[PDB]
Amino acid sequence: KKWTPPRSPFNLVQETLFHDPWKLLIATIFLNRTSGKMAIPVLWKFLEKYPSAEVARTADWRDVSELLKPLGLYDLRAKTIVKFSDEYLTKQWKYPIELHGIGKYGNDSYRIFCVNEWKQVHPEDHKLNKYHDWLWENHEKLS
DNA sequence: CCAGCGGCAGC
DNA sequence: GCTGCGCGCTGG
Ligand code: NA
Repeated sequence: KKWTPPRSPFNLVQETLFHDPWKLLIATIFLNRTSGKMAIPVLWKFLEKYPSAEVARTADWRDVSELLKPLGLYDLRAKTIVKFSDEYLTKQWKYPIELHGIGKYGNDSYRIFCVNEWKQVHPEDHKLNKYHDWLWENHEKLS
């Protein structure tokens, strides 16, 4: 009875990343004011070089920024990713909105995909809303 | 060819 | 409430 969020016709990247809350949350950061068409290909390159919060928190942010260059917001998000990964591992938190760089959208993603709290979430992100409305409409069918 | 636009911190 | 951050996709 582990929480496994169902695959949707929308194929949000969160659907494949929920096993690793850090990776899911990094994905939300990559999608800040960035089309998924650009962000997600670069996300795989980032995760090949920085596969865990454990190593990402030790990274030189200037190296992360180089990798993020084609996405825009590269210095901002490089610094965010290092600090976020540090807090992810060393701060006691219940919801990741408590962590630097995660706001309502990343937190809503976590509460739908990483824990079984989707019924309490009220997303404002259009992609999250499509998944969330679809869950509400189909949850009794999927049990 | 070109302007609009796809979260979060912090003040 | 507001601003800084930034690239490339996209519609026409
Ligand atoms: Na936060």
